[PDB]
Amino acid sequence: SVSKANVPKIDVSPLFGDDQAAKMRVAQQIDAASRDTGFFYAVNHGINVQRLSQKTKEFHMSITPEEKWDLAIRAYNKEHQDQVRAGYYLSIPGKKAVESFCYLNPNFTPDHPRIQAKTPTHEVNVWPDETKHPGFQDFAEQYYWDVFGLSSALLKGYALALGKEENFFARHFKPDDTLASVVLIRYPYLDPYPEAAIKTAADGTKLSFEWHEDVSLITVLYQSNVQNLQVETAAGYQDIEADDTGYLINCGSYMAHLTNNYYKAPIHRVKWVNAERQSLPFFVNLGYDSVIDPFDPREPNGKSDREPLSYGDYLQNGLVSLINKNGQT
Ligand SMILES: CC(C)[C@@H](NC(=O)[C@H](CS)NC(=O)CCC[C@H](N)C(=O)O)C(=O)O
Repeated sequence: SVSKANVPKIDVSPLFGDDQAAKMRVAQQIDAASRDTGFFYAVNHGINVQRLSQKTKEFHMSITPEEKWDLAIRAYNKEHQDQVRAGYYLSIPGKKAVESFCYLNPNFTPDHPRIQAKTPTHEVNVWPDETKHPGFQDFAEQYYWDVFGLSSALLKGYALALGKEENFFARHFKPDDTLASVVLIRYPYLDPYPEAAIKTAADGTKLSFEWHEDVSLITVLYQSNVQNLQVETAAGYQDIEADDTGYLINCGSYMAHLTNNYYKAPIHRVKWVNAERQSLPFFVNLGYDSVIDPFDPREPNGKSDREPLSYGDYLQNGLVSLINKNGQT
């Protein structure tokens, strides 16, 4: 009764190479998907997603309550006032099923200028004990750079799709200052499943996370093979099929801002499914002071009335707004 959403599988491998016409043909596919449901699967992306899933499971299934408190963000542990973004987001048995671990740019160290300056949205990552989680930090930091590289390539596609030179976005997506984050989300199997963790949509659908747009330029998402996402279209909410070999890509509201809503941030939600599974987004955020001039590709002269908005302000306010709207995760 629910229709399947059109979510094309785009071979993005040319975006890593030097064949300009082949890159334009990928860009066209990104344009079409961005103008249609707003989602596509990136395939032939080069990332070892089997290792990502296996190592994430080993971490989620071995971390203990003590370790979660010791890594917890300030929402769960008032001792950790500097941890707004990075750390552990705890479950609450009987009430809240989801739990997750967020980390930021590994280059944010105590001596990084933005850490020294105490600039908002920048934090030094927290990590579990190496002996208790051997290889996890190294795996996770390398994963950040692998998905960074895929995201760079995707941003070349989006730039070309919009009629720009290929580094239009990517030049502002940089290892030294990116505010991008990885979140390793566990959605557990639970029986009895906590009713407080289920929301009911206007159409009666049981949900684990309510409708929203993304706080990102783009979002680059791995999920294990359990169908759960739905996208709002003119025809109603439609099911996004799972594909645990690809990355699900969509635009966030900063892309909508920069393109005068030509590439919309698609509204989507997470159905409740009682199955153990993984949701592993990478949020492609620019640097704190990144302030690209909005444009309008619909207009012959390409100009837009929208005012420039620095990425850091956008991100800080967007993440608070999403918590207020859809709850602390
Ligand atoms: C829809 C999925 C991406 C996933 N949802 C999510 O990850 C939701 C909506 S995009 N994301 C957030 O809450 C924003 C996390 C931001 C992160 N702490 C950071 O500091 O950068 C889910 O499976 O629930």
